[PDB]
Amino acid sequence: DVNTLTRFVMEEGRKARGTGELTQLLNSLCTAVKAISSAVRKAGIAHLYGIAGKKLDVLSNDLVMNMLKSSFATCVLVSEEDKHAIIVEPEKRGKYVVCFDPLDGSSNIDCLVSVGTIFGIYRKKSTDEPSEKDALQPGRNLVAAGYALYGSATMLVLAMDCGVNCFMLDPAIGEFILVDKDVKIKKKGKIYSLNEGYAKDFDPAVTEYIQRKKFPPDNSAPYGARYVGSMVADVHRTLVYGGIFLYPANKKSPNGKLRLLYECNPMAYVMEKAGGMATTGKEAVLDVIPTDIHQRAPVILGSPDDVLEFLKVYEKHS
Amino acid sequence: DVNTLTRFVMEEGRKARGTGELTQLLNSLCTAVKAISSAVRKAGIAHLYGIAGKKLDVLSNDLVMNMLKSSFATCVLVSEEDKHAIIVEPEKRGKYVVCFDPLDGSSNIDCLVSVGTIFGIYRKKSTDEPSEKDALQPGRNLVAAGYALYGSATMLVLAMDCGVNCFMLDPAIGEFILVDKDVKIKKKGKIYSLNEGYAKDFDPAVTEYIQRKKFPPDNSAPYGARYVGSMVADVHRTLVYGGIFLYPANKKSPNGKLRLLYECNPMAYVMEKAGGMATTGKEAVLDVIPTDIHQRAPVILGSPDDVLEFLKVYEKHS
Amino acid sequence: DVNTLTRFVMEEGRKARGTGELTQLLNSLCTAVKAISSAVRKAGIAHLYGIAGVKKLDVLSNDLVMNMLKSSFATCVLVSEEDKHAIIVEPEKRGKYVVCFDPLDGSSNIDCLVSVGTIFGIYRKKSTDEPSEKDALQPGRNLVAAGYALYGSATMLVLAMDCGVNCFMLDPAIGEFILVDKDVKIKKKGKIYSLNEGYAKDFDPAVTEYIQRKKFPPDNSAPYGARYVGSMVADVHRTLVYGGIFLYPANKKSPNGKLRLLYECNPMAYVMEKAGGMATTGKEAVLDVIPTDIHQRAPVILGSPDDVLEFLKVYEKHS
Amino acid sequence: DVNTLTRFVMEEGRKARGTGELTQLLNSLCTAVKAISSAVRKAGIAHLYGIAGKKLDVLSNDLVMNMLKSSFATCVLVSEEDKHAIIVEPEKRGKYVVCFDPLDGSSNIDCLVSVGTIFGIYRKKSTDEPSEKDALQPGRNLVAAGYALYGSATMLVLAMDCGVNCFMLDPAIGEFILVDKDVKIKKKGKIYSLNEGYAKDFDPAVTEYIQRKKFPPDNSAPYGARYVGSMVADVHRTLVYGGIFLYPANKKSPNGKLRLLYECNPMAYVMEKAGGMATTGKEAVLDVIPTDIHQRAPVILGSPDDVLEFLKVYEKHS
Ligand SMILES: O=P(O)(O)COc1cccc2c1-c1ncsc1C2
Ligand SMILES: O=P(O)(O)COc1cccc2c1-c1ncsc1C2
Ligand SMILES: O=P(O)(O)COc1cccc2c1-c1ncsc1C2
Ligand SMILES: O=P(O)(O)COc1cccc2c1-c1ncsc1C2
Repeated sequence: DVNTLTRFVMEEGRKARGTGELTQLLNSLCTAVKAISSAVRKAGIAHLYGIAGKKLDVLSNDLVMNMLKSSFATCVLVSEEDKHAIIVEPEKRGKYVVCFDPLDGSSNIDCLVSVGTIFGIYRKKSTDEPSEKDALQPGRNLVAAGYALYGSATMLVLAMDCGVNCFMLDPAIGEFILVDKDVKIKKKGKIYSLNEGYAKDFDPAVTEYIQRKKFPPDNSAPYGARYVGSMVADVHRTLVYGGIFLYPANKKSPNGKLRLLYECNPMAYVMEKAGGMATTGKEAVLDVIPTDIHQRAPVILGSPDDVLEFLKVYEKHS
Repeated sequence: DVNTLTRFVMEEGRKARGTGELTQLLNSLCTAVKAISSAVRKAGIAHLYGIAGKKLDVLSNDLVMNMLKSSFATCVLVSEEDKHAIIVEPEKRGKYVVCFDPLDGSSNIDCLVSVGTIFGIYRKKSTDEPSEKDALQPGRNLVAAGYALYGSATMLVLAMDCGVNCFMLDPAIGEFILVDKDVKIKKKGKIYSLNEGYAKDFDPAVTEYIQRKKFPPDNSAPYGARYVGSMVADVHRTLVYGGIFLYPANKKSPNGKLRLLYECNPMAYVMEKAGGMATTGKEAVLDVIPTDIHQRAPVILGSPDDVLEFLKVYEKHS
Repeated sequence: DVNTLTRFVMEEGRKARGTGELTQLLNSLCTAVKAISSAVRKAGIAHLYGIAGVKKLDVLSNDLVMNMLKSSFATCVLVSEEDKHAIIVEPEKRGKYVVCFDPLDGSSNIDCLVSVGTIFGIYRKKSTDEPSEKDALQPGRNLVAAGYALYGSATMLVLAMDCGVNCFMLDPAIGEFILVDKDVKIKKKGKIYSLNEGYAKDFDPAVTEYIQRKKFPPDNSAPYGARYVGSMVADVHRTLVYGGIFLYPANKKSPNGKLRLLYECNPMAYVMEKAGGMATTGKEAVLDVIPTDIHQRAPVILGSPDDVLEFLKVYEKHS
Repeated sequence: DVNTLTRFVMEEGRKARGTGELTQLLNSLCTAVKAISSAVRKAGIAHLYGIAGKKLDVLSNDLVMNMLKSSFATCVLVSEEDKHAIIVEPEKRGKYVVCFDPLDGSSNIDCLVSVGTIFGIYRKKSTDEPSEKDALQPGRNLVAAGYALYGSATMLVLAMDCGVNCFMLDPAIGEFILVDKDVKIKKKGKIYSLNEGYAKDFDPAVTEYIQRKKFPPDNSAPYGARYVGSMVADVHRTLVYGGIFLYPANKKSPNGKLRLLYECNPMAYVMEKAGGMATTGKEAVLDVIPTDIHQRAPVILGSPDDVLEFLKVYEKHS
């Protein structure tokens, strides 16, 4: 029996016996994603080049922003594109807070590399007039999170308390088809992913770990290397093939480079629900209590046995 | 003045004042690429999942094969998917020979990583009955070559004697729109791309070069690292952002992993026409005279100053 | 504030405070319509013609609606022009709704690329017995929802419920039905009459006189314009948008008409009434006819109120 | 062997051994039709309705106009949209003249009725400066003509000296697939098409003919009636199913309502090449020598036996 994202979310929402808000929120996000996908695949670019005589990131942000506001399910929106959290006007407020990167990897879009949309959904915990403070909850409080990968094909990975599910976007009918139910990452992988250009600045623990991947002390087979540069792409490969992904702090970016609210937490949540791990080295990413909506955070995630191995090396250096 | 691949190829073909065969050949390939793109983006996948109640590689190979045969411009077809060269039936023979990888990076199409179609076109030099021998020409003989990148968006890079041009596929109207005329790679880049998992088996020259990229002896800024795993994707980034791409040889692989006829030469051709370089370490990729249609060849390509620097290190170890 | 069919139905469903079944049913139907639309516009036809080196559209359309409805868990009895007998949903997928539909109306003529569509009518099962064909035998007046999908120059879904009629345009770029017409109402009177005049020789005197009054206004007004696509979905939609009258009456050879009551007449009748129009068989409101056979025929005259009313006056003159 | 509009036109053009202009013109028209089709099916309408926070006929006219001008194959363009013929700037002139209706039936598009694009191509005869005079040639001089039907599916019917061919537009890959070679209309049909609302003003000949279709002389079965209102739709059904289409001159418009240059001639040309007929009642539509680019002309076309029958009745009343 075929299943779509819409049908899936409707059912899960019905079971929850709530207001139906989250269902509306996700429906809206889904529509936005479809819109972004169309734009990312360059639909209509011929008109831009004069067949008949705004930047992608901006448009993407506008789509998510507008669809979420018009859902009546949110009150506070935090986006990679905006400096301050956006407070939904009173007549359209809902109980959810959403953090997202409308178009991840958009900086290197020129080369047509994969790009994506990452999102994390929280329930407003505070009772004060909505404000940026409502977005400062530890990832552990996420009600739902996931991403949309705009690669060879467009896929939306949705993670909720009940697990992780993958939907393929069928461009023929603009419908997200469920193709992977209750997904689980491999216990251990054979791929490590990180920008080794920072080798000169790596922390000793990271240096040793990578070393153990290239020169297994047990003469096992060396891990293969892959690094697309687009977090959505790299994390998704990790989920599918297993392995490990890293963007640790550089002595140049002491607090890591990736953002906690809309890049780290969402991926961390997806990994954990899929049976994987996500650490900053010192603690689980999901446990970090944010103080600034755009704060950075180091992150090592992927197959449990792999993350655990890194942690062993991390401790050896602490 | 908007320009499409069809219009462009028709005009360049008209100027050549020939049979018009190459024009037909490229038109055919173009249609095939659009077909592949549709399939790659999962159009119709809902039917595969029972909405109404087997492989991409094979389908892609069938599309290029049939479109090329039906163009009446080819006589010998060499495909990464086929063990032997395909000899076009007599009643559909043309004067061109085409070598191609219908779906490059397909081994990893499961994580939705970018994939592409690489192609190289030669003119049959002999009148002997068409045979695999006609595909054994040095890349320097290429009449045209390029690739189709199925990434965030689908793009077709076409290189001919007159230069390199990039066309973006507008899904809305199924038309390839010219968006980059007479492209030229940067003289020097800041990105190095290769699977460092093979570090343990690297040739000393490769090891030292990568080391100079991570720890510049002149204390310059270290190069950034990127490696998608899909040649089309990696080479295209190199073209767009500049830098260097490597898939070198070592003791266990005296001649590399990538294939000369349909992976190395096409990319080598594109690079040279764009002002870049492509070496095997011992000589220009395009100068290698093939003896086997599926023979492998080591390859280092990209920005000239970068390839030249590699060659300096290579020589140091020779 | 942009609005989509999915958002709209979810909202209306939430307000109803029910099981959420109808919401799932409509979502499913909507997905099916998108699928049919894709097929109707010939997506992938290149493969059928050997680009790489395959059933009829009506069949496929029927399969899509059938499967999407069954898989919704909101239905128990499905009636389609395609199947002779009502389909009883297996026990593990039963819902409380009954659906009558024509998966691809006008399909008898898709070779000329004429407009085609999907008509649907939704009823609530009103029995405590094992689901059967009998549950589809309710007068149109019992409809909970009904409408159609028009596959014309663009694909549009007209949805009529107790709260009114709303039109959604299908944006192929994102596969989303965008609300472009809220609480639609047909014109009080139109200037277009639609029917196959080829059957002139067999027309009922009332029909003959009426058409005559449209071509030669007695009060010397301007004669009505004529339009007849042949595809009910197309002709009814034009009537809705431009007003006027549409007819497929009974004749000598066809005493009860040609169109089907359950999935062609009732749905359209329901849509017209909710939009302020009328739908009569000549003897009574289409919606009031109590069916006895799921595939029974019924004559139908529908459209602008003043126009249907005028026909009725002529009909009575001949009774 | 699959065949596309592009491949077909390139081959026929090559055989003609000419400048290649007509090939470029048709390619351009083809791309424009795809663009119009996308617009007609409402692609992107969501943005029009604020998903992210000009008229179809105008856009359609702009697309054809620009694509034709940029083909370098035209010099004089006549469109229903413009009052005066458009003279192509000197630096983009070709030897062809094109008359067209960018979006036929656009007046009643609000009901989603079928719409289409009609076109007629002539070769500039004269040697003087291009002017409106160059579009005043009898249909008999057409080099090519046809239309694009935007119905349940988009189809382009192309008629040239070698016959009539039909191409289905595959939205998945934006390619026109040849699905009907050297088409021929039925010798006689069973459908008559015309707006009977004008009954009160019909010419006696028309009245009698219609009468013979509803109450058959040879005891035969009455013809079925169909009238969409969109010429492109009605003419296409006639071509496919055979029969007759009429828009005669009543008492009011003594010259008919349809336009000769871009509505009647193109259709007339298509019919004749398909073995059908097209008369004004007094003479073959293609034989009428125009004096005004927007002049009207009565027209009765379709199956030969049907047109012939009309003519017999027409003469009885003359
Ligand atoms: O937002 P509400 O409708 O008040 C509650 O919705 C939920 C409460 C708990 C768990 C889930 C949902 C929910 N809504 C849609 S999917 C899903 C999973
Ligand atoms: O195949 P022919 O028409 O005989 C020769 O075509 C060419 C000969 C030389 C250079 C070019 C072409 C050609 N054909 C299409 S683009 C292009 C560039
Ligand atoms: O199927 P139920 O959820 O039990 C009842 O649904 C309804 C009951 C009355 C009115 C409406 C709906 C409904 N469901 C979706 S839109 C809409 C309008
Ligand atoms: O415009 P030219 O290439 O100089 C002449 O083209 C033709 C001359 C006669 C007949 C045909 C063509 C032509 N060009 C494309 S299809 C087709 C049929």
